Formats: sequence, structure tokens, C-alpha cells
Amino acid sequence: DFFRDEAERIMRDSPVIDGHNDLPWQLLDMFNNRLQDERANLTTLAGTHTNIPKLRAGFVGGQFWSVYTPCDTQNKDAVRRTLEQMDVVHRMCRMYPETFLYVTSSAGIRQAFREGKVASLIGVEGGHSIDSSLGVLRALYQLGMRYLTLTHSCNTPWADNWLVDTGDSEPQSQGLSPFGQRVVKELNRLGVLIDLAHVSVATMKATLQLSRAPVIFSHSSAYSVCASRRNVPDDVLRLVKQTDSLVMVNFYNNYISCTNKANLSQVADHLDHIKEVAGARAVGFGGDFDGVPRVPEGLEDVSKYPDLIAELLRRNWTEAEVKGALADNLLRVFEAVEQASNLTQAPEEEPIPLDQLGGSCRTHYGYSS
Amino acid sequence: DFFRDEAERIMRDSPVIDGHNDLPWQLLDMFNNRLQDERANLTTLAGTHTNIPKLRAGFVGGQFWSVYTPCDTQNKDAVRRTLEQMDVVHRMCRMYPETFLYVTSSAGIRQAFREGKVASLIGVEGGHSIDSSLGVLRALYQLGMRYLTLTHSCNTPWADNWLVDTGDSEPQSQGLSPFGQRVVKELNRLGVLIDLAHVSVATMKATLQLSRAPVIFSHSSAYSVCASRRNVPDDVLRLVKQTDSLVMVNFYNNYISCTNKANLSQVADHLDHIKEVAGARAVGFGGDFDGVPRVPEGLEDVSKYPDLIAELLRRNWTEAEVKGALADNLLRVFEAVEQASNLTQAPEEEPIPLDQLGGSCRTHYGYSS
Ligand SMILES: *[C@@H]1O[C@H](CO)[C@@H](O)[C@H](O)[C@H]1NC(C)=O
Ligand SMILES: *[C@@H]1O[C@H](CO)[C@@H](O)[C@H](O)[C@H]1NC(C)=O
Ligand SMILES: *[C@@H]1O[C@H](CO)[C@@H](O)[C@H](O)[C@H]1NC(C)=O
Ligand SMILES: *[C@@H]1O[C@H](CO)[C@@H](O)[C@H](O)[C@H]1NC(C)=O
Ligand SMILES: [Zn+2]
Ligand SMILES: [Zn+2]
Ligand SMILES: [Zn+2]
Ligand SMILES: [Zn+2]
Repeated sequence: DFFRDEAERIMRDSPVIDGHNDLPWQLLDMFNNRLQDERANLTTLAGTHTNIPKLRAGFVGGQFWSVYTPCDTQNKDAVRRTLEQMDVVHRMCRMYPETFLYVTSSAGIRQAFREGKVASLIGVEGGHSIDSSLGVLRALYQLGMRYLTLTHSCNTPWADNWLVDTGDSEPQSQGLSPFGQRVVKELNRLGVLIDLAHVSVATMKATLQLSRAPVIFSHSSAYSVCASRRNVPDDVLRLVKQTDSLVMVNFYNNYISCTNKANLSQVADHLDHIKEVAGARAVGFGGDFDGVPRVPEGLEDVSKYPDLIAELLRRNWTEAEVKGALADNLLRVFEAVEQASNLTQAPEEEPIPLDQLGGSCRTHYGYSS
Repeated sequence: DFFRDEAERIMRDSPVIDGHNDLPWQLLDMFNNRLQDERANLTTLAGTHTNIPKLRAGFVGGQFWSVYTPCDTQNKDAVRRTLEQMDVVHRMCRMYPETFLYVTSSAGIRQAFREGKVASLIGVEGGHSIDSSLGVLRALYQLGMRYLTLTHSCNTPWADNWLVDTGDSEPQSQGLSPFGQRVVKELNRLGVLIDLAHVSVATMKATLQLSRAPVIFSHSSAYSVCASRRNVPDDVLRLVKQTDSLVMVNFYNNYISCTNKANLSQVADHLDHIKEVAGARAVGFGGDFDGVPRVPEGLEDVSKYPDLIAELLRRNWTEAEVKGALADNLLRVFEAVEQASNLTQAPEEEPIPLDQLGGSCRTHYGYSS
């Protein structure tokens, strides 16, 4: 097919930079992070949407590996598990240096491309990973964190999640609390991409107005095509365009077709909508592979990407528009976030108020007057 | 005084490298780590044993800043707080660049020396910080940890603390558990100094026997001069001699005189003993300033180091013997730890048995039990 052949042509020069893959979660749940276990060899790994040959076959040259710890680890062992999940990614890149190239910069991604290696970055999914600490946040940054999904499927003491918009979770901060604002301010100062996937609409809006740099939705689709609260509504998409942000499309069937069954065409519909409402420089991929149970027909795994690009081409997307959805838009936003960073600027050090910290798993040293 | 003048002469070419200062804990306790607070200004900080003017007058050119979180944080927020405390050390060095030089290697200490700066390293005190995780261990390593105090004054699930020897604690591992042995094995491959302060005699022997590299007692004194179980007995001192380890003397009164009152001459007594039994290369300093409530008359703060050196010259110690206690012995041990590390070797990944993980502040993903 001409279009599939064209997809591959463009992809050899502009590999796909995906914004959210939950393989590290699989490595933990399946092998307790024991990478030397034989069933855990990534060149032969089966039962997952991802593995080395599939990444190569799908022309994936950059991946934000999701460092994820469930919501029930908040106020428990969220910080410890986050560090473990960051460790497995560090190790994965050392065990397979011929494949993965661990990076923490926009320039690093371009280097991986040059070397024919899959750029591997870390994306921390959920604000509960920092346990309301600016110091943990700075520690994660040093450990490689390059994007922080403010929340996951649960409220933090300083940011509300999407379940607030479905009625399941009660609005706590109604967007960002004053400490949440300092978190956002610290993220900008550090040069960490602010990810708005999983947050409530109030938080999306609060952060888009507040953030000094372009934000992202690492794995979110269009609310107009599928009315999921995990999806981005049109008024927000207009904020996305206004700020020159980025929305990285999620392939999960239930966010694509709003039902269990979905296909490659419906995913292209989401990409088309975002492209008209938010503009072409606001579209990207954040498949959510290995994080979701159901993936689209035609988009079974990480090797199916070229087929999705062929469809875009079939639909008359220009080469510039697809290359932008492939890697360029992410690189634009990443560079912006880096240019907006100011490390010589005094870090945020005002802790969250004690009355806002939660759980029965902490001590109160430092707090007094 | 002739001796005081010679001390200052020797100290210019051999600044003291102290193995344990709890200033970080004071910054937490007094200001909640708010370094921008003017009360917290280190050039005029009062009410502590340490500050910039005092560090300069004591001829200190190397400092292992203790990153300590109380035993009651174990199975709670030990990891969070460990990161916060490591964060304060990082910022402190960034905030006072003229004084502090954050280093993580032996050549770094030597450079801090050439540049006239106080080499700042991180020593994590207490195994509860890694929360029985090899992953958290490696995370802490990347964040700056150059020595791990196996335990503080409480047992971890893999090592026994000194309170076992006084009858206050029950010997759980009776040395090092199999997991505890891998922690040691992992510490050897990473190049992290194993600190035996606060551990039980059994743990001291198990580690001295097991470790492929010399160890340290960052802040422990002679048991013979003061029968405190925070002090090292002569049998272990013979082991320190064979393995070429190092004991950095604690200045605390109740460890020096074995009572609330103590003076500079009694500290020199412990140094004399250790130099006799363990050898002149098994001796150093780990004052424990800002960590304990009582310090010797003549050693009220960190500026008093030249006075102790003068007393040693008084007691006929050779220049080389004092140069070694000042900086040379720690440096020898550190480089021996770096040469024994195998970064190329595969990281330890066999987790601690689930049944060995205590507390009700965690989740069991990875095990599923
Ligand atoms: C993974 O398996 C392949 C073939 O089955 C082998 O060539 C490779 O050495 C293995 N890699 C690791 C890290 O075990
Ligand atoms: C495809 O885009 C080109 C842009 O030059 C346009 O001329 C053409 O009409 C488009 N194709 C269709 C079927 O609209
Ligand atoms: C600390 O205070 C002194 C004067 O007391 C001032 O000169 C210096 O700039 C201050 N340093 C910082 C880091 O605030
Ligand atoms: C003092 O130490 C020196 C080494 O410099 C040694 O030769 C001498 O015997 C010692 N003198 C006394 C009185 O112990
Ligand atoms: Zn998600
Ligand atoms: Zn995810
Ligand atoms: Zn201590
Ligand atoms: Zn201490």
C-alpha cells in the first residue's frame, strides 16, 4: 500500500515519540522488577503490548516510560514504590544499551534518534508520588523525572482528579490549592513538563492559566468524539492552542469509541478533531500501551504505529502535520519547558500546611510555629 | 601555645574531614528546612555547634553531612524525609557556594581542598531510610549517598542495632539476614562506604567478615575507655585492623567519659586507645556535632578542632599520625571502596521476603501477597 510505504518513509526520519507507556508497571506486577528472570527478557517478552522487536517494528524512537504507583499507595508507600519504578527504567536502559538510550533532555531525544536508539525518559504519573513535598519533587527531578502527571485517578491535597467531573470524587482543591500553585511554579522553575492527563477540568484550566510554560496531556483524547472525563473538552483545547500546548492521544478503546470495541479509524477521528479545534501543532501520541486492557483493532501493539500514520496520510494530513504529531510537537513543547526553567532561581521551600497532610503513615518533624 | 600553632600549620595542608554532623536535622527541626529564613542564615546561625564562621575557624575542609530521619519514621515516612533531608543538603551547598562544595567522590574531597572549600558529602544514617529496598538504595546512591549507616538505634528487618547489646532490643537478624547480606553486597558494588555506627557487635563482625571493602564507624568511640555499646570493643578493633577499616571518634560526653560531663583530654584518651589497638590508620573524627546535647569542655563547637590536634601533638603523636586522623585515613578507605565497586556488575534485584516487611504503611504489588 502506498500510504503504508509513505508512513515508513517519514517514520525513518521522524520516529514516533510516545508520551505514555506502562511497561514498568508490567515488569513489577509480572516479575517484581526482577529483570534477570528469563521470562522477563525484553527481546522476547510476550503477553505485553511492548517489547524490543515490536518497538523497532513500530518505528518508535522515543518513549516516556511511565513510573506509576497506584492511588492506594498514597499516604503509604507511594514514594518508595516511585523510586523502585524509576530504578527499573534506569536498569532496563543499562541491560539493553543497544536498544534504549536513557535521556532527560530534548537534545537527548534528538541524540537517540541519531543513534538509532529508543530515547527513554521518565514520566511520573500521579502527584501522590511526591507526597506533598517540594524536596521529593526535586529528588525525582534529579532521578530523571521529566513530566509529572499532577494527579492520577485520585485527589492529592493540592490538585483534583478527573473523577471529580464524573461525581465519584469530591472537589477538594477546586483546581490547584496555594501549595499546588507552588508545585506548578517549582515544576516550571525546574523545567519539568506539566502533564494534565487524569486531572479535573478546573485543574486543567487553573494550570493552563498559571503555568509559565506549555503543558501536555500525555495520554488524553477528544471529549467531543468520546465523552469521557479522561478526555479533553473543546474549551480546554482552545486554551491548549492559545498556550501552544500539546495533547497526546490515548488509544484505550473506552476513551476512543467510549465502548469496549474500537479500531484504528476511530483513533484517527480523535486526532482530526484535536487538529481542527486545537490546531495541528497541538497533536501527538500517548498510546497508553501496557496500561490499558483493550487496544484498538489495527492498533494491537507498539508495532502498529505506521498503520495509524498511513490513515492520517490517507485522510490528507500533510507530511509536516504527521511529523509534528510524530515527534516535532513534543520537541517544541519540551524545548519551551526547558527555556522557561530557571535553576539559579531560589527553589520553592514553603511546605504544605500540616493540616493538609494526610494519612496515618507520617511523622510531623519540622512543623511547629 | 606551640602545639596550637603547629596544629594550625598541619591543618592548612590537612583539613579535618569529619564523618558525622547533624546540622541537616537542626535545619529541619528549627526552620522546617526553610533556608531562606533569615534566622537560618548559616553565616550568622546561632544556637548550633555548626555554621560557616565556626567551620572555617575549626579548619574543617570535609564534612559528611548526616541525612537522618528518626527511628519512629521507619515503616512510615522514612523515605520521604530522607529525600527532604538530602534535598536540604543539596540546596545548602547551592545557597552557600563560596563555602560548600558538594562532592560524591574522593577526588572531589581533594578538589574541595585545593579550592579552599568545605567538601560536602552525604551520609545516610539508618537503614530504615531505604525501607528494605535495593531500588531505593540505588536511588539514594544517585542522589548523593556515599555512606549508609546500616541501622540507627532501631533494628531494620535485615540488621541489628546496638540496643540489642544492652538488652533494650531483641536480636532479630543476629547480624545480617540473607537480604541484609545482599544489601552489603549491593553497597560494595555501588561504592558506598558501609557505616557500622549504631549497629550490634554481631552486625559489626558479620559486616567486617562479609564486606569486600573496608568499612567505617562514622561516629563511635572506644569501648575500653567508656563502656557504652555505641562504642567499639577491642575484638572488633582487631577486625578493624585486619580489614584496614576506620573508626571516626564521637565527641558526645556520655560516650567519652561515660557521664554528662567530659573534656577535651578524655577524647584524646579514646584516640590514643584506638591508635594502640586498631592502629594509627584506623582512627579519625566523627564528632557528632549538632546531633548530641553534650560536647566536651574545650570542644564546644566545630571551631575547636585545632585544640584536639594540639593535645595529640602534646601526647607525642607524629605529624603523619595526625595527618592521617585528619584526612588521610578516610581518604584511603574511600578510595579502597571506589576501587572495589563493580558498576558494570548486575545490580542486586532479589527483593526482601514479603513476610519480612513490617508496618501497615505499604502495599504488596510485585509480590501480590
Ligand atoms: C535475551 O534473550 C536473547 C535471545 O533469547 C539473548 O540473545 C539475549 O542475550 C538475552 N538478553 C538478556 C539481557 O538476557
Ligand atoms: C488535500 O489537501 C490539499 C492541500 O493542497 C487540497 O488541495 C485538497 O483539496 C485536499 N484533498 C481533499 C480531498 O480535500
Ligand atoms: C546571610 O546574612 C549575611 C549578613 O548577616 C548576608 O551578608 C548574606 O548575604 C546572607 N546570606 C544568605 C544566603 O542569605
Ligand atoms: C615521640 O614520638 C617520636 C616519633 O616522632 C618517637 O621517636 C619518640 O620515641 C617518642 N617520644 C616519647 C617520649 O615517647
Ligand atoms: Zn493514565
Ligand atoms: Zn499509566
Ligand atoms: Zn548517630
Ligand atoms: Zn546523627
